[PDB]
Amino acid sequence: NLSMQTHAARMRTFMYWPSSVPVQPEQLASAGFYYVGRNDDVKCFCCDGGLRCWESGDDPWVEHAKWFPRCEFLIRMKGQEFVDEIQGRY
Ligand SMILES: CC[C@H](NC)C(=O)N[C@H](C(=O)N1C[C@@H]2Cc3ccccc3N2C[C@H]1C(=O)N[C@@H]1CCOc2ccccc21)C1CCCCC1
Ligand SMILES: [Zn+2]
Repeated sequence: NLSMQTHAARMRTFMYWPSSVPVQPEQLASAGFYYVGRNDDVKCFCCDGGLRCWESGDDPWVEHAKWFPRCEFLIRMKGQEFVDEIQGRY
């Protein structure tokens, strides 16, 4: 995942992303995720968190904060406040 530290490199992994998945590469790459080349499995370049089974309306940033709240990339991009709220702390 060192190769995956840039937005451009992440975007390139979605070459063979299945077109039927209802979440788009741009939103995934922007939230830190790259395609691992099987089904709809993606991983974060920073925290190595894996996500799959994307559904219509899923928001990669929200899912990042839901499952991997301590990710430093996530915190730097969205802030600890956003992460806390996703985690149900106000
Ligand atoms: C990504 C949005 C999606 N919306 C439905 C979603 O919530 N996906 C979950 C998801 O992607 N998860 C959830 C699991 C549960 C969990 C508990 C504690 C810490 C992390 C956790 N999750 C991570 C993630 C997941 O299953 N990742 C898998 C397992 C680890 O290995 C890989 C590697 C690549 C891609 C995915 C995963 C999903 C997994 C299977 C179907 C049910 C929910
Ligand atoms: Zn992460």
